[PDB]
Amino acid sequence: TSLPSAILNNMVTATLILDDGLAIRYANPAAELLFSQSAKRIVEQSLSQLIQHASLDLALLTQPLQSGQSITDSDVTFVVDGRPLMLEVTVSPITWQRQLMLLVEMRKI
Amino acid sequence: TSLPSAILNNMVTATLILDDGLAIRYANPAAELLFSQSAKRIVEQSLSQLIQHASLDLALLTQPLQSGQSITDSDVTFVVDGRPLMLEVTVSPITWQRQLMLLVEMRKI
Repeated sequence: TSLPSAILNNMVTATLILDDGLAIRYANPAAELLFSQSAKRIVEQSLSQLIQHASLDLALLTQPLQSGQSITDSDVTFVVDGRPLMLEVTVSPITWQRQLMLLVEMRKI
Repeated sequence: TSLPSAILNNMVTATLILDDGLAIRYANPAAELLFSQSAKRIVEQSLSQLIQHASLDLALLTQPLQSGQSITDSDVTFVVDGRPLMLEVTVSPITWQRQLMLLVEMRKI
């Protein structure tokens, strides 16, 4: 009903919120589509349950929580249920309900 | 206060909502930063007040409202207050309060 929800629900950019144990706490429709799995299904999965192999800059997982900095990797491969998804990924810190989490934005490249 | 607002406010992706006359009706902090102008300042401007010259696929402006399709152009130049910003841009339809508008997502390339 809100405009921010409407934006999240219609944007092309895939968005996930991960907690610092890498559990998925939020996904938008673009993320559902990207991972070919319902939101009911992807939420509360560990990221490693969703992605079986990753080629990435490890700083994406660490630096946002520590430096406060967004980190972008323009050459990520996530292997998902058999197939490589080639992605640009940005990870940013997001404090949600006084808890520091990771905001993950992804686009196919 | 809401999680969707928090996501919009912390994401790296610049987001604008334009009405079908190309007036800016919403911008997130990433968009404010990209255009080097406050939200109080960019909202209700015409897009052509913000950008003085554009190199783009015109379909970005038309097809979302007509076909319902998202359109992506990976080689956009927007000339803003003198300097070219080189961007990948996606435009998608978004029905807000029964009104069809354009959701514009942008990232520096």
